[PDB]
Amino acid sequence: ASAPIGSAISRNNWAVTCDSAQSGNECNKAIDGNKDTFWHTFYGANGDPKPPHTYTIDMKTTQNVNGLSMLPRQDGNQNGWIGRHEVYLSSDGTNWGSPVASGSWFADSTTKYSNFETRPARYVRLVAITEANGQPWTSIAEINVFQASSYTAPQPGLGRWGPTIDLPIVPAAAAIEPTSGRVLMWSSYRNDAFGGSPGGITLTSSWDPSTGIVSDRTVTVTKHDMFCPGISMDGNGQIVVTGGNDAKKTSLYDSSSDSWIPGPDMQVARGYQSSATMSDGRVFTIGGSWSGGVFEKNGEVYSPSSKTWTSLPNAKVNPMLTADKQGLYRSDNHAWLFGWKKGSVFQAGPSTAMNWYYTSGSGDVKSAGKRQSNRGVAPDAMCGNAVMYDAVKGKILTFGGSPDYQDSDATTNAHIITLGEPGTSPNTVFASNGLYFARTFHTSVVLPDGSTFITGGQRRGIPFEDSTPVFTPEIYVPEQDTFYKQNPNSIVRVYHSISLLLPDGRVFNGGGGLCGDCTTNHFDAQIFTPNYLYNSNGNLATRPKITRTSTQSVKVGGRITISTDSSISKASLIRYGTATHTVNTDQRRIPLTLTNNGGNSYSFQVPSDSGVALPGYWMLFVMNSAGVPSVASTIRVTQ
Ligand SMILES: [Ca+2]
Repeated sequence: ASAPIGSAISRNNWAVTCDSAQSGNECNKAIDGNKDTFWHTFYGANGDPKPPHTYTIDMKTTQNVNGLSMLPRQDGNQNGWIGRHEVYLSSDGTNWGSPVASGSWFADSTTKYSNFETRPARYVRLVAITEANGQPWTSIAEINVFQASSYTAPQPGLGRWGPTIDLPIVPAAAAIEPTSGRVLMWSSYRNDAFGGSPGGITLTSSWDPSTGIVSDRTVTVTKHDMFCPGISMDGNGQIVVTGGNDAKKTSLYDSSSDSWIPGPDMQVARGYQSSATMSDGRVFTIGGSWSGGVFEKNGEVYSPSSKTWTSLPNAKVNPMLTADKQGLYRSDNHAWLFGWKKGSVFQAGPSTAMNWYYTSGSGDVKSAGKRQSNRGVAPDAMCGNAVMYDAVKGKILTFGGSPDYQDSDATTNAHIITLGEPGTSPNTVFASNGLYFARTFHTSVVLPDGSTFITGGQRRGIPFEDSTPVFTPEIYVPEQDTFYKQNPNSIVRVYHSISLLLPDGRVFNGGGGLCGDCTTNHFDAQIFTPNYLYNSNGNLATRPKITRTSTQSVKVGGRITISTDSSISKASLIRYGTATHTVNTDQRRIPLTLTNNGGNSYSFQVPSDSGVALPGYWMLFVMNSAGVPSVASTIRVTQ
């Protein structure tokens, strides 16, 4: 199931209008409180006018609206289930603006929701763009509109949440498809559940930022239910998805062909492992006792060139195990892995002990000391996040999490780890005064300006429960060693939530739940627009444009020349992200050293070390003197 975030508005004095309504299925049948009566558009005698079909509500007075629900006809007939849709709000009934929510609802008879940030409105409109099975009709048994108990205007300077993207699945895993710019998402064998899976199938969904279209695809070719997996983008531009509900399987997602390709089985069955792309484009993984068995699962390595997984049994998992009360089932999960110099992989946590992993021969592991500071030794931080915001300087920001996977209080702990050469123990210090809000199951992304956006989570880890939620995101600004609260959202994002950086410099945050008949499934995402995209006006800022790039593909150590429509102060490369269960081993940022050629022509060299400039797809962002970033130019980095 799911739930509204607000309280149902009394509909006593509502006036409603529909684009058309069959006699006996009048527009007002969707507001009579009777689940056995429904509105239905013209059919048979009246013709079958195709969608879009429209439901418009006049609530007579201004309400602090934060959602709607739509109950499909309950008579066992599928005709008129709403697929693609948009929700609009208005204070006048003529000027509707842009949708507050849009997307696609799953094809079934369950209550559907649009949950979105509070906005005072008197009128509400639901546009049914398509029928879920491609038929001409729209039907609705009951429509409700929900209110918050109050409204406060967002604070100037602190970003903005919205719109909502409605989805047919809970996006418990996600990736940017870098060649298309779309957001790829998946759940499990069902849109809302993983329990009871027979394996072999994954429901996926994509959202296209350019069109706003949400589509879906069932993936069976790879014989893989990809819930609870490792995820890495390899050097050959393929998303490598490992294990989970089918513990030994590898699925490959190829962005260029928009297709899934079977990969080699892993040597060890794994679930909840982290995998990390390496300096040579291969993918390393270790741990993962959620599935495939509970035992010591040492490293192994995937080669995109030979299409093999090779065991690295001497890359020992033991030194990175947390002291989780549930034991090995949890203690080898979600390692904070980062590909680094010369085929090495740094493991920054969640265990107190940090480690260097080595991929030559049959593998190795070397202690890198304890994550700590003058505040003391950092405790185990399961589902804490780790973000490499300056790969050139080896800088990793770590934060949050709890000593045990669940039933454990999260902390505000945050550290800066500074990587040097593999085999050396990195310096670690505390980050500012730590997080504003203790959280676990939170998610995070590095932004073009090197700040880290941190969102959602809860104070006490209770998977599938939306309790002790944190609604206020934070941004860490490294130059200031300071965290800043941002404007809060209204949708709980805890266990099974994701965040990814979008090519437009905004953040896509969604998911949470995946517990079947629970009411805590969130079939949606929201956009966060950082303050750097706004003028002091409160209007969206004018963005610099990248008018030319010398190339779209570059070797590490190589140069790129660009032209812009205005003078550029700073530039960065951000590697495209993948996300599930708090883990994102693909994102990282390289600040670029610009040569000014004059006439708004600029050059830069990609770092020569592929342990820094990890091969794969990257976003190029340029920022004007006002600190406003361009939209991303896509750059493939090769060896
Ligand atoms: Ca009804």
